[PDB]
Amino acid sequence: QFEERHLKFLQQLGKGNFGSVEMCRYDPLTGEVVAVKKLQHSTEEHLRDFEREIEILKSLQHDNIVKYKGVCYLKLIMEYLPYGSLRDYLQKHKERIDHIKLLQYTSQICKGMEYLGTKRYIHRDLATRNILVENENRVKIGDFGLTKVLPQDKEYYKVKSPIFWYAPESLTESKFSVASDVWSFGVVLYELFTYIEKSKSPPAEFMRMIGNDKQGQMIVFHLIELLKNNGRLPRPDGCPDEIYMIMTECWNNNVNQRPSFRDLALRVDQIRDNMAGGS
Ligand SMILES: CCS(=O)(=O)N1CC(CC#N)(n2cc(-c3ncnc4[nH]ccc34)cn2)C1
Repeated sequence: QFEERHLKFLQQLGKGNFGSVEMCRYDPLTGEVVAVKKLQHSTEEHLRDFEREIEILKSLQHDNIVKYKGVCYLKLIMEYLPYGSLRDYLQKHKERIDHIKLLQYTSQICKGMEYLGTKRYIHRDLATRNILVENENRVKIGDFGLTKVLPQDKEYYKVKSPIFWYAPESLTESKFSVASDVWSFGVVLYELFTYIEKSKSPPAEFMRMIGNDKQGQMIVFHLIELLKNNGRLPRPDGCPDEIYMIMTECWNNNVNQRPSFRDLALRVDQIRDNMAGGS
């Protein structure tokens, strides 16, 4: 474990309404820099969920999943990835990030999700805000606060919300599955190829398609109707048609028709290889 007496707060990395992450120096004896996740508005339910999240991350060992380091007395300690979220990184470096590089990040996210599927985990929160950048060549899935373990007897989990990333059956039945993670991956791919431009973000695009007359519950209603009538996010400027087609396959209303992460990884890798080779 970690001795809090040797943890010095250096910078806030994220301050949510139910959790926060701090950059702290752990110097037990010049020491190391670590990322420290703590609970905000800690209720008995929230601490129970945080305990399970801790256990889920400790069980994960993958190049594209943020590294668990341990716990402190209750705080979650990991590594400090110094380039922050992919949102900040892509915004800052967009002029230098070509499509071959976007597909490198896409492939890495895909392989992390592939690995999560092996353990029958549903992430439920796949979005660029939850992808961290270690260096210019490696990103990692960085947060698992909504992740669920599928029950032994079902291939979905029902849960009582980032609605603009949600599959239709998550919006209607509160059902989450690998296939609804694939839907959200399609939205991540859209985020990447819009270079995280806020006026092109999923919430901005969907509200323009719906109408900004709506508020709260009615937004969800017209989003469901929109998706049921096959309204979809548009092809981002400059986005290759083959990549948009993958997005649209992830966004199939028919759950059975969405691709697997294994197949997504294979195709993304092939497209990137063809792009780099000039074929
Ligand atoms: C849900 C509220 S939050 O503030 O806890 N949340 C985690 C969050 C999203 C992700 N991943 N975040 C993580 C970091 C981060 N940066 C640098 N190294 C790191 N290691 C582990 C996390 C991490 C910064 N913001 C934002």
